[PDB]
Amino acid sequence: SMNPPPPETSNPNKPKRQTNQLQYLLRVVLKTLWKHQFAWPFQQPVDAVKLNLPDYYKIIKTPMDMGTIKKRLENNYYWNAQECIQDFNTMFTNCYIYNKPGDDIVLMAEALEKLFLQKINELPTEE
Ligand SMILES: Oc1ccc(Cn2cnc(F)c2)c2cccnc12
Repeated sequence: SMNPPPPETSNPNKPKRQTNQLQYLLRVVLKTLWKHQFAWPFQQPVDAVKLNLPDYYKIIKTPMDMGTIKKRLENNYYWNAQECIQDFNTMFTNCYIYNKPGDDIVLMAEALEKLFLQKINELPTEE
């Protein structure tokens, strides 16, 4: 039930990078998803104390949220787009893992994933 430390958004011994794809992930992809009607559950780490999910972090061992992702992008925390895309997939996957099909929260994630996949279907080309 106690909340774990949120995932890092900076790390001095991790190399940082800025790429055109990563810029697009923040400017277009993340900030578009953010505004979706179903984004609000995924805009911050899950507060298992607030939401009364004392088993959340007993089940999910790689939490991830769009708020974390947003900070990581603004901080150049990622090396490449694929690293950032993998965080999105972790966030959707966590939601399917902790829940079951048909749940309102899963329908939310399912929709966001389709928009996400639509937006990353075509990324800009590297410079
Ligand atoms: O990422 C999440 C954020 C919030 C909640 C609580 N909650 C909010 N709205 C519904 F419908 C549920 C989650 C519940 C299960 C899995 N993930 C969750």
